[PDB]
Amino acid sequence: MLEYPIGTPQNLAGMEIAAVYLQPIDMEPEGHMRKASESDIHIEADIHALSNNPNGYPEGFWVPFLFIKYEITKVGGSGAPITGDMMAMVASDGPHYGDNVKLQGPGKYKVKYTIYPPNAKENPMSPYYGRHTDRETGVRPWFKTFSVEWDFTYAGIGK
Amino acid sequence: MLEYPIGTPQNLAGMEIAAVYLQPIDMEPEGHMRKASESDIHIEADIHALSNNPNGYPEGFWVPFLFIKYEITKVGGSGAPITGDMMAMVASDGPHYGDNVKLQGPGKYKVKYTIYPPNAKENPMSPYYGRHTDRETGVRPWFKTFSVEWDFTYAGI
Ligand code: NA
Ligand code: NA
Ligand code: NI
Repeated sequence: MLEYPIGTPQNLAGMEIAAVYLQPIDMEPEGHMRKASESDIHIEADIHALSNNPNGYPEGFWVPFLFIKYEITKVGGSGAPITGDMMAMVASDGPHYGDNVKLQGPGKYKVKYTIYPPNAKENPMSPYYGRHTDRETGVRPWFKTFSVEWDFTYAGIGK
Repeated sequence: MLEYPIGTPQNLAGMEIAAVYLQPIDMEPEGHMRKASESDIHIEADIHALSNNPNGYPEGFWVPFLFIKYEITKVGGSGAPITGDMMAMVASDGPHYGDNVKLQGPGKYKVKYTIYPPNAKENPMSPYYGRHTDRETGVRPWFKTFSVEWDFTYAGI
């Protein structure tokens, strides 16, 4: 099956941030993702460490415990922006942040991700992840919440 | 970076499970780890995917969202077992599960880890992680909770 790129990856705070979409998926636990039959796509945020990542991740590692909010808007057209929170999950090609999304038909869409670090008050995983701070094994502070945007042309499941 | 081994790694459920320890650490958020000055070691569970991991992890990837309990027993042995829950955290060499621990002096110890998958009701990370189940991108079910044990000799510091 086809995985569609959403623009080109952007590099910030020692991380590569990429956006992709595919057909809606099914996930355990059930009842968290919007039903696949009631969705158009499964949108994903692919976040991996660059070389010399300041938070201690080896190059290519998945960056875990982040919280991602998205806003998808049909470019210059009728309809409200489509918003939601991604969920961390694993697939046959590894761990991703993603969500099943219902769109507003074929056309151009803006896609914006707002990426929250593990220590952000909005991130629900903040009580469950730490960062070493001692001189010997410590790392630099977490990045501050930031956004990245792209656009893509949605045509459906016409493959 | 210098760490000390606790026995040798064990391969189970498509994962390499290793136990290591180093000097006590400091962590953000503060006040969660036992104070470094009140600890002897920082104990770690190093868990990485093997080749053909059944849950979709590429070989060498850190296995995230696990919940790990530990029990450390001094072989003879007048003290109570040392117990705790590890916390996931990142250090200059990458992410680990770890905890600051106060031991019961030099000697031989048994170390047992109980590893909970990310869908276990006992695991507080379970509400935050999922697994694709569709034919095209899906993975095999999570492993069942299991334990691993090692012996090691502690001499300080
Ligand atoms: Na496009
Ligand atoms: Na703090
Ligand atoms: Ni996904």
